[PDB]
Amino acid sequence: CGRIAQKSAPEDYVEILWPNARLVAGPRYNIPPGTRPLTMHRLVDQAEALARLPWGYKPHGSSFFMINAKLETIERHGWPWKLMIGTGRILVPADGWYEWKALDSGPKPAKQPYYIHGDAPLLFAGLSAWRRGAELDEAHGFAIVTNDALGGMVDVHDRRPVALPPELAREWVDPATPVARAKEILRAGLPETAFSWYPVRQEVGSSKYQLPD
Repeated sequence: CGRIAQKSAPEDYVEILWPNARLVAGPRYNIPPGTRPLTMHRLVDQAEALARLPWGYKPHGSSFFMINAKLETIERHGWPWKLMIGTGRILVPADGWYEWKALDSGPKPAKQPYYIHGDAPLLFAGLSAWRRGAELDEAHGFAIVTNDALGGMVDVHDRRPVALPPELAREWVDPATPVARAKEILRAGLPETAFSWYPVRQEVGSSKYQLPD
C-alpha cells in the first residue's frame, strides 16, 4: 500500500465510523507516504477525533521509513509495532488505494497502475507513534497495517491494507480494548470480494515508490 485516495468529504468518514456524532483543504486522489493524510483516532484523552497525521514511521535508531506494518509481526508481537499496538491504534480513511502491476521483468519494468476500491469509504487499520505534545515528524509517523501473506489486491508483490468493518473499526480505536483483542480484530479485514478495480489511464506514477513527474 504505497498510495491511497481520500476524495470523500471528511464528514462522510466520521459518519461511517461514528454514526450520528459530528466533530478543509480539498480532496486528494493521489496520496503518498510523507504527507499528512486524514486519520481518525482516540489517542489523546480517549477523545474521538479527525486529524492529519504524518504517514511514514522512522524509528529513532534506524534509517527505515516504514509505511506498512506487517500483520504477522503485529501478531507475533514483534518490533517495532509491539510498542504501538497498545496505545497507538488509529484508522486511516480511504476511498481506495493504488497498486502497480509489473508488465514485464528486467530492470525498471513498465508498470500499469490500478485503482482499487469498495462501495463506500474504507477504514484502514493503522499504528502511529504520535502522541499529544509530540511533533508531527517521521519520528512520530504511522504505518498502514497490511496483510502481506495475501500480497496486493492486483500486484502480488504489494501488500494489501487491512480494511475493517465500522463495528470492528470502533473497537480498534477504543483505548479500552486490550491488545489481545486488537490482534484478533486485525485478521477480520474485509475480503477481496468486496472490492473492484480498474487500470488508471492518467499519470499517477511509474511505481509504488515513484511520484508522478
